Amino acid sequence: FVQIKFDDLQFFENCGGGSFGSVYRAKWISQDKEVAVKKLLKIEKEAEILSVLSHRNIIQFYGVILEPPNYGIVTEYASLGSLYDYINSNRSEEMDMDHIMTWATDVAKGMHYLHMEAPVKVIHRDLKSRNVVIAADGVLKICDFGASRFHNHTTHSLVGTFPWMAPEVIQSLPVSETCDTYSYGVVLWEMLTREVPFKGLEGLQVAWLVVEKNERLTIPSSCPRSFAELLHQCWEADAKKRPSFKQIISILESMSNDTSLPDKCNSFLHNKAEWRCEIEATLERLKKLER
Ligand SMILES: COc1n[nH]c2ncc(C#Cc3c(F)ccc(NS(=O)(=O)c4cccc(Br)c4)c3F)cc12
Repeated sequence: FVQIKFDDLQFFENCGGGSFGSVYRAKWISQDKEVAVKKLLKIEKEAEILSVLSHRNIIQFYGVILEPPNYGIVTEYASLGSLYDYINSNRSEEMDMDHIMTWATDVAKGMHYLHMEAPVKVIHRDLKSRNVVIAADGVLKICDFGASRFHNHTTHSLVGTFPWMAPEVIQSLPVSETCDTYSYGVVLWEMLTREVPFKGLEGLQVAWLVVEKNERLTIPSSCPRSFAELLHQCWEADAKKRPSFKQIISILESMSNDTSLPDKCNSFLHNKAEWRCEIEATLERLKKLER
């Protein structure tokens, strides 16, 4: 639990402009490192237990600021921004199957670490594309994995998050590690379609559809069966039927040995002008049904 002085940080944006949980890009002056700083109401000493987590696919802890009223957590800064912002930009047009496979494996490997390999078992509960960021060499890094335990006030809006939330999380039901499998499924769908899940729908409406109606995001008819089946396994209503992250990694490895899949997936990825209408038709249907 290395302490970093507030005076040892150069902030690049003003740090008084955000809600708790806001993250600011900063320079750690004494170490000449670019860092992220999350603003917190206060920091539990017990958060020490997460300070020892370390994996190439999770954001790296650096220290804590402990000078009331200024509290925060300092981590590495991933130079290329959030996965969400990348996906929903025109830059994601450069993604091919090898790109998606690498990034899907990155996130699955970080979550497997959190669930099974870390000194403390971590169930994220808030995994989403805005909580994954891209390092300078393209490695993805999961953020906010300690929020649900140690600074729940940062997480809650909640309406924004309902596309990524497992039904059992939405209902405050018994929750297992496979709530993160469901969320990961959504992140994979975002990478494949490069669309905002349930775009333009009210969050309460999403939660209702997902929980009571077993509604799930539209998988385009031309999506390769291997990806579609993986999405369906992640999205099972019964959380005990969802795959672990070890199983997901195994599936990804089997898909990477399928010599027919690069052509099928790249053709699907570059065919967005044709299948985008299948997603928009579902959204029109869902919006009209609410009316
Ligand atoms: C666009 O936003 C970003 N672009 N590039 C980025 N790189 C890093 C971040 C971040 C972060 C961050 C942070 F500054 C503090 C904490 C956390 N996550 S945490 O609260 O779950 C955490 C992580 C590790 C140890 C402990 Br203790 C707590 C974080 F994820 C955000 C970005």
